[PDB]
Amino acid sequence: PTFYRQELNKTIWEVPERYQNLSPVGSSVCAAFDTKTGLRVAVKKLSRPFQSIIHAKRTYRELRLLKHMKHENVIGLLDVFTPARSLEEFNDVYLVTHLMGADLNNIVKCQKLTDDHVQFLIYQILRGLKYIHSADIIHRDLKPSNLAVNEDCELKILDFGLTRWYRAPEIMLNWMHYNQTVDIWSVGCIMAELLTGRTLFPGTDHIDQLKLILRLVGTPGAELLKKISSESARNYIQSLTQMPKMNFANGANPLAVDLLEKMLVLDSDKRITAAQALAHAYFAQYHDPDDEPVADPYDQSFESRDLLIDEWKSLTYDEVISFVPPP
Ligand SMILES: O=C(NCCN1CCOCC1)c1ccc2c(c1)C(=O)c1ccc(Nc3ccc(F)c(NC(=O)c4ccccc4)c3)cc1CC2
Ligand SMILES: CCCCCCCCO[C@@H]1O[C@H](CO)[C@@H](O)[C@H](O)[C@H]1O
Ligand SMILES: CCCCCCCCO[C@@H]1O[C@H](CO)[C@@H](O)[C@H](O)[C@H]1O
Repeated sequence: PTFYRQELNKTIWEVPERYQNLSPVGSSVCAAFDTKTGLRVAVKKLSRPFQSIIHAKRTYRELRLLKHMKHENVIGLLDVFTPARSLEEFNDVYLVTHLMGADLNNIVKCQKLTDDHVQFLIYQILRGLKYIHSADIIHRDLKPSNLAVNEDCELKILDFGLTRWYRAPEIMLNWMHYNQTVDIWSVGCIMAELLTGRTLFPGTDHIDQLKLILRLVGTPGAELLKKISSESARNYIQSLTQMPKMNFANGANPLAVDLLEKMLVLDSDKRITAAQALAHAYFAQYHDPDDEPVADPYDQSFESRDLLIDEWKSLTYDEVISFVPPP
């Protein structure tokens, strides 16, 4: 197609004519109208995609991830393009996705949602996670600003498989062997916040974050302590004034409360999974076991490769070129 060129976010964006009305939304992404499909779309121009091995692999990962994900509650690739006509001139990558029009913070505006609205919202998050997790992909930094939401409150998860208020405690402690339920922790934090209008653990800093979590969920149990090898870390922990798991309750729906108690567990092996959460009574209104799909297997064999820049770049080119838009 025919491209045109335009100054946006401090650079020259060169895009096909189909895409019009480009205007910045954030850290880079523009909102636009795809005149060809009649959809509002987000167009993301990658910064310095092939600068280094690390940038190149990250560019490739993003494209691979977005190509793979085909689910209503997960952002997916509507188009990818480049101004370049060949490999050698290939230096820019643009990704095009649905434009939802707001993130979850924009929907909450520090206000309590009704229990029914929380249901619908959390349901969709979990439905997206089941899918993501079924491909052995973990978000790791799930939060309201990564959840894109339209007027109808249909929700899509952004930026999976790559501010500490939604983070699993083990990630903050650089545990290194993360299980999928790190995202579940995040889910409970978001859920509590939808229901109260207030951040569940608004830590002032790293150590304060861990403190607020400890105070609510209580000090680590015996089984959990068994799984920590450092004597000094156990020493610290068990020398603290010992601390009960406070009552989560304290007019919320008791089913919400129960679900939250099963998400917000220090021990990640004991947290409820996305699929178990979707079957929890809290979601009786929305749960449909025959429309909570899994993903096709995802070829992640690239993650373990150490390749040269030119190969990362060529692999990316090849994916731009093979790209087939959805229905
Ligand atoms: O339309 C918005 N307008 C803001 C200005 N106002 C105008 C009108 O009034 C209200 C809004 C708006 C405001 C906020 C948001 C979106 C849109 C949104 O749809 C939206 C859509 C996409 C997006 N990010 C995005 C875009 C393209 C991508 F390729 C990615 N990449 C990833 O998600 C990703 C996935 C896997 C690995 C790595 C990255 C992410 C980020 C947002 C941010 C939330
Ligand atoms: C504030 C201090 C509490 C930190 C306790 C974190 C417990 C995390 O849970 C742990 O997750 C690891 C996966 O990352 C698993 O390997 C361990 O089996 C599991 O116990
Ligand atoms: C207030 C925060 C103090 C909590 C101390 C947690 C330190 C956990 O340390 C973790 O233990 C795991 C199992 O032994 C190891 O696999 C990880 O390498 C290590 O990070």
